[PDB]
Amino acid sequence: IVGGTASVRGEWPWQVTLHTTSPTQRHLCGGSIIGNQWILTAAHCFYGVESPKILRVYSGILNQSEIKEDTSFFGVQEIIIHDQYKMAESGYDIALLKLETTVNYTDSQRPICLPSKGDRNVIYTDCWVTGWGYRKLRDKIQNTLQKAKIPLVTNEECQKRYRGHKITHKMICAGYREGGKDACKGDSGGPLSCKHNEVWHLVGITSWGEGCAQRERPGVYTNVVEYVDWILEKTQAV
Ligand SMILES: C[C@]1(c2ccccc2)C[C@@H](c2cccc(-c3ccc(C(N)=O)cc3C(=O)O)c2)Nc2ccc(C(=N)N)cc21
Repeated sequence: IVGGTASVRGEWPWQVTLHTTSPTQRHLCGGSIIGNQWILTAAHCFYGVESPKILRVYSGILNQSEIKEDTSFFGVQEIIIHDQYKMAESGYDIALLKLETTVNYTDSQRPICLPSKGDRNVIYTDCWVTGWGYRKLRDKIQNTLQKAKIPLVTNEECQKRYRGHKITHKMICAGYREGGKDACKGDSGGPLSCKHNEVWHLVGITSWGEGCAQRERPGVYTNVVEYVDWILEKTQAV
């Protein structure tokens, strides 16, 4: 996250850090708790990941330094990638991780509400992007979870900023016309959370952009409302 600040412990209880074990243990991508055995993340985070066996999900983490070999985590039983996914820039940058065990909800770890089918009409004014990603271009994974308040922008306005690309309605953009605040490398899969009627909702999933936090280049997110049926299909399967 560029131009944001250190989070407070327990501020984003749905935020997870998705780690890989092979080659070495490290943070791979963000994610969100959406069910007691479900993580909503981005499909591009699995490029080259040949097995769910090398994955570890950590919830209730503020600092990456909290994670050692003795730290409790959730194993990944199944990686569910949208079957229309080709690449981040073309859309369908969404995936579901079925966890091996149940997440027991606490004040440190609980789920974020998915948007409503009637919430297509709503205008969100308080949207925040969070993650352990880069705060600058050539950087490293951050220790402390970072946060930034970013305004949502219309599809038409986002299309004007992305000549040569096709901003689909399954995409949602957020950014300041002068830049300065955005998600960056390492933040993918993580949430774009909007508070509406004192209720937080998972509006977006960090996906792509042109560099990070540049002027007239708002970050592109997976538009969660447009995937509620797909999510229910995968999670509520008989
Ligand atoms: C386009 C892109 C970008 C372009 C130019 C400069 C900086 C970033 C890169 C894209 C991407 C694609 C494939 C892999 C990675 C990746 C690699 C390593 C690790 C790791 N943990 O070591 C994590 C990740 C991860 O998936 O973040 C990232 N993700 C993204 C998301 C949001 C914004 C944005 N500005 N809103 C920009 C970007």
